[PDB]
Amino acid sequence: STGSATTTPIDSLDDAYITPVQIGTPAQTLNLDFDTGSSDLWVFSSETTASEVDGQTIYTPSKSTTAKLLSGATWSISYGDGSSSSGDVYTDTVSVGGLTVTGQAVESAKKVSSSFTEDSTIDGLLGLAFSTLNTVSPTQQKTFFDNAKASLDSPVFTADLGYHAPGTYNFGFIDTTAYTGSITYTAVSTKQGFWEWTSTGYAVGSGTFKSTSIDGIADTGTTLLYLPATVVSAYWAQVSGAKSSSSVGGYVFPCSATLPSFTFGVGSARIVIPGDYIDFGPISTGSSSCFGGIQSSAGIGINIFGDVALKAAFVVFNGATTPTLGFASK
Ligand SMILES: NCc1ccc(C(F)(F)F)cc1
Repeated sequence: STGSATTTPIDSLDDAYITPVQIGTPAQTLNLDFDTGSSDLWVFSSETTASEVDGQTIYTPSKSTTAKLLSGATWSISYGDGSSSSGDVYTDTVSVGGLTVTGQAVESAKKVSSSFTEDSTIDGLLGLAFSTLNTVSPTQQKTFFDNAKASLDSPVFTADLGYHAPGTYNFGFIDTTAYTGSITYTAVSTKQGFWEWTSTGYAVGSGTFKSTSIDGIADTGTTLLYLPATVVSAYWAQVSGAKSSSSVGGYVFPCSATLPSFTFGVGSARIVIPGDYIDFGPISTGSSSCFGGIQSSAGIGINIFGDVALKAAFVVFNGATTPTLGFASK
């Protein structure tokens, strides 16, 4: 079997992407943020504290004939920004773009952090990292992808994120019309539960390629590109007037500047991020200072190839027994 679903940016900056997901019987459609950096499927629900819900569509297990309470199971997650949520667990039928999994763990939020409440367009997260990171206790649960793996034609999913435009998540097949050239595959380490890989180097604009190993994770759930301080300094040094700002929390640049492209290596292949993808607009309404899409990972502890990088490529998440990541130009 296969599935295919359109994913849509939530705002004009591509801060995140939402994908419609059908939960329950009859279907309740929620717009979820597909996150290859986490492994929980959690949703706003009828159980969420009413004061913490502002315009989200909620999952109502009592209206689903296939929902079953997973007795005694709880979950609690905290993300890399101090985002957190927690609650109890149901099992229910979950379908993505025609692909159906029965008995999927659906984690119902009783409390969510304020950053989720203020984001009316995201009804929950669908985690696509490895199941070892799932937070359900005492019995850890499988991700949607792990549950679907057996039924899939091929144990893969692909991410084709658009620049200021809709894109596609496909499950079980590789659309050979969606990319150009060849797909370059690279080894994945699962030791931390992430889609972790090693980039072979980088270039700034038309500069010479610097061969150097950058270990990082492919994370559709993170907006920006977070790289070591040395790399990020070399990039912003080519932008007249750019500086690292303590009060803003990262590199900013004059909105009038034109940004150079950024190239990262995948084996012997090169993926080019156009400079326009790195512009995240004014730091505040009316400001002439703009926020950069490439930032330092020094405070995070891990390098993150977020949406800024991934949307420049067609990306294959190969969940075979030896997992690999594939990158192609598009
Ligand atoms: N998109 C989920 C996510 C968020 C933050 C982190 C890290 F890097 F902070 F641990 C990993 C994964």
